Amino acid sequence: NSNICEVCNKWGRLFCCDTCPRSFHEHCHIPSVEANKNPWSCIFCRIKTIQERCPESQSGHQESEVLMRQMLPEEQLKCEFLLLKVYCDSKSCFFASEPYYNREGSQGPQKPMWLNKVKTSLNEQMYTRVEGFVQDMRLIFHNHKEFYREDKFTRLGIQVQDIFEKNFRNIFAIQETS
Ligand SMILES: [Zn+2]
Ligand SMILES: [Zn+2]
Ligand SMILES: [Zn+2]
Repeated sequence: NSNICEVCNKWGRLFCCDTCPRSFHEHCHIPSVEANKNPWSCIFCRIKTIQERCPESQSGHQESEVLMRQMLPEEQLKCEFLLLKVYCDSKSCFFASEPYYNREGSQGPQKPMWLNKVKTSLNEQMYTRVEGFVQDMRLIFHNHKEFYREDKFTRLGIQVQDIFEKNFRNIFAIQETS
């Protein structure tokens, strides 16, 4: 196994996957690393299994169909994994915890959103369709862009949105287009 957390790239109290070399902090893994379970397989491994069980699941899909899917166990897991891929980028720090808004010439968003709130909502099974999860993720970056206006800090929202969207297209096998 690796000697650093796959998510945050720090050492510490690490749980090791039994089927690949990755390791995790308890609350860095999504879902949080399970109490017992020997062997234990990490979310990367569980996603790879889904793909292997149904190779056709990698054929192209339309986004509109993916969004309307109900949050059955496999879609729950895919959302968890997509959330985790965003936390994997260090720039996710800016979007993890509850924001506050007090900048001359700007007004805060009507509906604040942040990664830890999405993580709690997934954990509590609050989303009934993929669309709910995706809407809240895209809302994080849209709120940021609107609030920061012409400040160059707006770019952080563009950057982490790009990581979200690339991973969304990969995990849900969105049909490639020009
Ligand atoms: Zn970690
Ligand atoms: Zn693994
Ligand atoms: Zn199949």
